[PDB]
Amino acid sequence: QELGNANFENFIGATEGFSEIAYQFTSHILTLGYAVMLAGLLYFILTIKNVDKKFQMSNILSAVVMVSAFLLLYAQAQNWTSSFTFNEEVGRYFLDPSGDLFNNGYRYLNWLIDVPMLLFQILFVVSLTTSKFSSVRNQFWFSGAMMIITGYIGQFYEVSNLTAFLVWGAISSAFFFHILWVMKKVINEGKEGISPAGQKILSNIWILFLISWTLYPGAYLMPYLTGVDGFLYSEDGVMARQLVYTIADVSSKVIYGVLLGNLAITLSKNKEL
Amino acid sequence: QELGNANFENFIGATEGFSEIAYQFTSHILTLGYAVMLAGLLYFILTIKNVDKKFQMSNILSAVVMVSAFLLLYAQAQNWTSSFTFNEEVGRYFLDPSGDLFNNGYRYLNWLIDVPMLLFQILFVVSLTTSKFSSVRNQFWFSGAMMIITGYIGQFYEVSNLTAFLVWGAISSAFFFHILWVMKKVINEGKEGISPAGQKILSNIWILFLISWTLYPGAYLMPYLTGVDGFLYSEDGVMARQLVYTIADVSSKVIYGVLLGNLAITLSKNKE
Amino acid sequence: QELGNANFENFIGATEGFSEIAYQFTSHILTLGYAVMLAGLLYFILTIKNVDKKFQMSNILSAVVMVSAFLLLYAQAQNWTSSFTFNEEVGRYFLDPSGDLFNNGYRYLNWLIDVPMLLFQILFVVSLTTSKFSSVRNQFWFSGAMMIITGYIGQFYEVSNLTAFLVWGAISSAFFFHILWVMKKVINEGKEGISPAGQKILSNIWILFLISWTLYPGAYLMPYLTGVDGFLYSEDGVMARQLVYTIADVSSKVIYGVLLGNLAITLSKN
Amino acid sequence: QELGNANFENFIGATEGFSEIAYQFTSHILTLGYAVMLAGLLYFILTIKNVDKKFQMSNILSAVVMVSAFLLLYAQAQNWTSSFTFNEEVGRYFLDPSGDLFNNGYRYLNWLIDVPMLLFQILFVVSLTTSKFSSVRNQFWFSGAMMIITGYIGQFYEVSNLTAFLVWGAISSAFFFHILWVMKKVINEGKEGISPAGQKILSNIWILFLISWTLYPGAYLMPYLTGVDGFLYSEDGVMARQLVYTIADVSSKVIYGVLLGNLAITLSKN
Amino acid sequence: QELGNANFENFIGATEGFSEIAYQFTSHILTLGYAVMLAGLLYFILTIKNVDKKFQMSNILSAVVMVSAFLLLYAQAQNWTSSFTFNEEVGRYFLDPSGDLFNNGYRYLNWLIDVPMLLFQILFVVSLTTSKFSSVRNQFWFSGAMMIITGYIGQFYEVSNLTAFLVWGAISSAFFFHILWVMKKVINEGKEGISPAGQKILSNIWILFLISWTLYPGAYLMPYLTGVDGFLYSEDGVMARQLVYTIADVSSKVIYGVLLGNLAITLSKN
Ligand SMILES: CCCCCCCC/C=C\CCCCCCCC(=O)OC[C@H](O)CO
Ligand SMILES: CCCCCCCC/C=C\CCCCCCCC(=O)OC[C@H](O)CO
Ligand SMILES: CCCCCCCC/C=C\CCCCCCCC(=O)OC[C@H](O)CO
Ligand SMILES: CCCCCCCC/C=C\CCCCCCCC(=O)OC[C@H](O)CO
Ligand SMILES: CCCCCCCCO[C@@H]1O[C@H](CO)[C@@H](O)[C@H](O)[C@H]1O
Ligand SMILES: CCCCCCCCO[C@@H]1O[C@H](CO)[C@@H](O)[C@H](O)[C@H]1O
Ligand SMILES: CCCCCCCCO[C@@H]1O[C@H](CO)[C@@H](O)[C@H](O)[C@H]1O
Ligand SMILES: CCCCCCCCO[C@@H]1O[C@H](CO)[C@@H](O)[C@H](O)[C@H]1O
Ligand SMILES: CCCCCCCCO[C@@H]1O[C@H](CO)[C@@H](O)[C@H](O)[C@H]1O
Ligand code: NA
Ligand code: NA
Ligand code: NA
Ligand code: NA
Ligand code: NA
Ligand code: NA
Ligand code: NA
Ligand code: NA
Ligand code: NA
Ligand code: NA
Repeated sequence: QELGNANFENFIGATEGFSEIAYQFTSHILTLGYAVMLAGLLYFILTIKNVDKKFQMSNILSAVVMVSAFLLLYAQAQNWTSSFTFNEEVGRYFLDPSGDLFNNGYRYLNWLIDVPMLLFQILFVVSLTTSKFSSVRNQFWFSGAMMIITGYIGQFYEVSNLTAFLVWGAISSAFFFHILWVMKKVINEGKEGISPAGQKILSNIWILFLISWTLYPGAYLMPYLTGVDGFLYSEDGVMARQLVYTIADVSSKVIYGVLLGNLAITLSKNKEL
Repeated sequence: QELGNANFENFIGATEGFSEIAYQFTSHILTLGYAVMLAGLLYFILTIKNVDKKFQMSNILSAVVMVSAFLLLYAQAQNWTSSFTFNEEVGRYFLDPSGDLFNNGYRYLNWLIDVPMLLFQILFVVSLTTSKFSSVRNQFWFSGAMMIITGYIGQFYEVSNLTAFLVWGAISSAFFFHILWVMKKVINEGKEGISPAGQKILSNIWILFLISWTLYPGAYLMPYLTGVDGFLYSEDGVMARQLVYTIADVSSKVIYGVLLGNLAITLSKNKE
Repeated sequence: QELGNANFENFIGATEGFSEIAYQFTSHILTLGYAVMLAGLLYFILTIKNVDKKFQMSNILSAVVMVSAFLLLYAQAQNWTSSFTFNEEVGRYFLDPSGDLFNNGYRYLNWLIDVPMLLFQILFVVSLTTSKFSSVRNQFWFSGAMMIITGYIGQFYEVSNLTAFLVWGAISSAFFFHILWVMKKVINEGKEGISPAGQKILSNIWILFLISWTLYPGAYLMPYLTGVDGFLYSEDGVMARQLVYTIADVSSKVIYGVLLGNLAITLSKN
Repeated sequence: QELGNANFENFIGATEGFSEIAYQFTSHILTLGYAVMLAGLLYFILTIKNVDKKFQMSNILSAVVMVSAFLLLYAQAQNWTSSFTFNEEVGRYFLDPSGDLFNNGYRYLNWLIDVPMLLFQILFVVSLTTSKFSSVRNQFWFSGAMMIITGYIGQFYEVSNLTAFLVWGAISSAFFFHILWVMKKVINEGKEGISPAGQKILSNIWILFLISWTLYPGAYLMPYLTGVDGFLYSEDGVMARQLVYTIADVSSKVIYGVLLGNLAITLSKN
Repeated sequence: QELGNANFENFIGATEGFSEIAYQFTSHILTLGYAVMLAGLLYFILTIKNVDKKFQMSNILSAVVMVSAFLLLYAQAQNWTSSFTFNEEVGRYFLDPSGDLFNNGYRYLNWLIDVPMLLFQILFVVSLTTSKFSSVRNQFWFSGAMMIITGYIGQFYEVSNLTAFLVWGAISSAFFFHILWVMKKVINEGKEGISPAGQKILSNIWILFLISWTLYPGAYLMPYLTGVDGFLYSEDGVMARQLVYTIADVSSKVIYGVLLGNLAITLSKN
């Protein structure tokens, strides 16, 4: 059937269909995703007063990230369960286009508003030395937007046009490397003039940032990471992609936010942990 | 088929239908729209005590704007996904009237209650000099209501009666120019007697206000901005309209509210 | 088609159907209705500490009114969109009984719990002089309940039995006049011993109360206000009724609550 | 039609069906029910700081009761509208089993967690004299659980097996009388050593408790209170049962909680 | 019918179907489950300031557990009502695969994020003596994750492959015994140098932990606890499993959280 510029989940769903395990696991992991975001929202609000006033905007931005992450990852989960329906004759879940096609775009538009806030919020905890606040912020915001927008365009072609898919992905990757570059500077300058305890947390934040953010391009490419007609161009690749996206989102948003909160505590002139 | 006084989204949906990209993008952008409003709601509540008591009503009004914006833009998003259904034979999304026709009216009624609050809330941060509070408020509220009501009537005719569409739009535009006039005065008087930092933020507020508010009439006209049978009388114009409305709403409500909060901080005798 | 004791919206929907404008406008105005109630909820909670402790129960009761008004007016909005479905052949929205018949009863049961709270809450801002708190409260609550219950019964017959409709409406009106009487006394006693600023706000509250509460019996009668087969026995009367109910509910609940809050501020020593 | 161990609402719905008034009223009253619970939730949270710290646990338990009452009574309302669908040919609402059968069990499981908290919370406001806190609590919790569980079992048989229905109901009634006994002692001991104002509120709490709690067994028996093929074995009995359950739940949870809060205020040193 | 690697609920539903009591009870108990979690959420937020700052993280983690437990157990309840539909001809609820198959996986993924937080939060109330905080935490988190993941895999095979089901379950059990071991040490070290009041609560916490956590493997095996074609390989086993899971979740999360809060109060210098 004609699916056009649709995600590979739909092609698997329309041809092989999904086993009970593939369909249920994807539903469960996407549901856990939005559930963790609302739990995180509660954590960030309830811990605001654990740090000095000057650091509380970081807790607030974490909470702001959680609210939209809950809503968009809730929509993403419903998109999954609505798009694939059980066939009694074969006992597998097949594309049910009456529920609309499945698209990972809900997650991407969450990134569009989260990336700017996540990159911004560290600047409310650490102090820059040589770099200008305005300059770092503007670079984060510009490259952040371009990275997500170019990737959003690319993922529509992940089956229909592999060339467009890889070119847009490559452009996205360029902006990604720029952000890694700027964030590395921010971490280094942030370490200057703070306790060894604070410096250790910033080191952990850099590792978390590096691993969690790198998962995303991996999830982007997932279906083709085992080449043409590979193991991952299957329900196994669908499960893998949705697991990785969910791990990345929890790591880049919630764990990132917790570590920043712990940093703010060590830098706080009143409180301690 | 007979659609009557219906938005052009329905005519595109009933003839050409929407590609995966056009349908999914519109769904995504409308969903982002209501998600940003609920995120904004949290931001405005959590930052209330960042400014002196006298400024806190501005945070409160921002929050009030967010609550209804979330609800109305949520309804608007559901209206989209319910009104267009995938056709397996051609692989495009076509008008599914069992979900009702699509209408941008949910967004308009949000404007009706938001415009008065957005125009009002700046008067809790800045001090007027030459203008009377009651006079400015009454002009904002009267012209604000008339602008939205006349526009709301017009958009029903955007396909069925181009003349009614453009006349109501023109009347709406008149009230719009009046509001721009009054708000310009409010900004100028607000700058008088405050720190240069506060004056700079008010300058940014004026630019944001001018650009964000002008996007609306653009979105109103979107389908016809490339003339008869133009590039925008298509799924591309639908995508463009819903993107512009979403950008305008985020800018005029959330970013506006953040800048007013930042102004209140600079004017606050405790914070800096 | 047998509709029995059903609101006239269903009869219009089953015969003429609704134009795009009539259906969409009604959907939009009913949606705005519940949206304003949730916005009001936030306003009343966030402004609690703007008045002295003794006045804060009024903010609390406003908030209590908003919560149930949001839920009931949300249900009322869904009742509308579920009950009328687009017919592609004629391009109008017709009664779709699979969604149940439309009934204004959700709004009425909101009134049942709101009327007592709205009448009660002014007694936490103003001080009575010659009248006893308990006596005024008991009169408000008894007449308030009877007014809503008798009206609720009446509106089921607004098409099926014009006599029952008008008799129950008349009984309801009697209790309404009693409430107007008691509220007038409350306003007068409330004005005694407070600043001219406070007295002005109470005057505005009385005008708001009088206009907003009178809109309701108007919305009750709406379909027949232009007589048999008049202009209002149509989709135009449906639009008019739902607009008036929404204006009345916003005015009697939210604007009323804001004015009471502003009164509390002027009467506040802080 | 084979309905098995199903509530009588289904048998009425499957045979006579429900008139517009019977269906709409039941929908409205069940909706009001959950709407009042969420409004109550707001009231109990916003008034926590109106009493001394030692009494605030009572406000908290009221709020805890409201949250689950909202959710369960919301589910109960949706169960009603989903189970009965309009038939255009006769103009009545008939059992639509695609929506599942209607069962009052959502309300019962709410009782299971509410009864223990409602009986418990008064022990945070009044001081016992003869009785031990732990002992009264344990009696309330044990008899409360058995009362609801035995009743929950019984109501499944209210049509399929009148004997099982009446026996389980009788066992439930025994636990009910035990609770009335213990609560009476608690009220009496609570009156000892407090202001006459506090004693009057406790008297009102006892009357509210006695009337509101006795409504439940009445609603249990409702369909048969006019005997075989009586007036109440009808849509009129369905309306009556759902009205009584809603009045009882509002009274036993919200009004009870308000009176306890008012008692806590009179006993408060601040 | 071809169901593949599906839970036994689906096989009962596809063959015998469910009686009114079995279907309604399961719906009610699953609904109570998520309702208790949201009520618990309110309790934990409202009691945060009842303990010294250093203990408040325990209240916060209880609340965090409640939020996701509400959402996941809500999804689990909807999965039940969507998967089984009334058949009018036989009067039983049969598998309706248009609603997707029923899977207990929503509950398992709640465990995945809850187990780490529940094991973690006690370390914010008690003080270790001989054991290192980081070491206990890392063991809890590693074994906690492996226990849930291995169990999650196993339950997909509970009908399709009894060997895989029992082997994965056995591996899960190994990690379970490790956690019981570490938690026992934590309780013992926690008792050292604290008031008798604190020691009593920790004893109660250990009993609650031991009983509530052991319910889970019981619910895992439920269908086969009476052997092949036993009493429990039926709607009675489905009811039993969902009851036990709901009791376990309430006990391990809410009651556990309340006891930890009570411990924090006794250890609080205010
Ligand atoms: C063609 C369309 C016809 C439709 C007709 C639409 C009429 C305009 C509606 C409202 C204007 C609002 C007027 C603003 C004046 C408000 C007065 C005020 O602000 O008073 C506050 C008072 O001081 C506190 O007590
Ligand atoms: C059928 C025709 C309808 C006729 C229209 C009737 C209008 C007047 C109704 C009631 C007046 C008084 C009712 C009072 C109800 C008891 C409460 C009360 O007033 O008692 C105060 C108490 O003593 C604390 O001070
Ligand atoms: C407050 C905002 C409201 C805006 C919404 C407007 C809805 C119209 C409402 C009432 C119209 C009443 C008009 C009545 C005048 C005609 C009287 C008449 O024609 O005669 C009566 C009849 O013949 C004897 O049975
Ligand atoms: C293939 C079948 C064989 C598999 C059967 C599995 C049996 C598991 C038994 C015990 C778990 C003990 C696991 C050890 C936990 C290590 C925790 C950890 O990684 O953290 C280190 C911490 O610092 C402390 O030393
Ligand atoms: C850098 C990572 C990009 C790897 C590109 C691999 C190209 C895969 O090629 C594609 O494989 C699909 C799955 O088998 C097939 O359905 C397509 O026909 C084929 O074009
Ligand atoms: C200020 C912008 C308004 C200019 C109005 C342009 C006139 C548009 O003209 C309209 O274009 C539609 C789309 O092609 C056609 O379907 C209509 O038949 C035609 O009337
Ligand atoms: C106070 C206003 C009440 C006036 C009652 C006027 C009588 C209404 O008359 C009614 O009009 C309907 C619509 O045209 C007709 O369908 C009914 O048959 C007719 O009874
Ligand atoms: C305390 C009240 C107990 C009274 C129970 C006895 C009434 C049983 O009467 C029942 O009435 C039903 C409806 O009319 C019939 O369908 C049943 O056949 C009949 O048993
Ligand atoms: C508790 C761990 C041991 C349980 C193993 C018991 C063996 C169950 O055996 C199974 O019983 C099912 C139910 O009757 C049958 O349908 C299956 O065909 C049969 O393999
Ligand atoms: Na987000
Ligand atoms: Na599905
Ligand atoms: Na708004
Ligand atoms: Na759709
Ligand atoms: Na209300
Ligand atoms: Na509709
Ligand atoms: Na409850
Ligand atoms: Na229905
Ligand atoms: Na959880
Ligand atoms: Na069902």
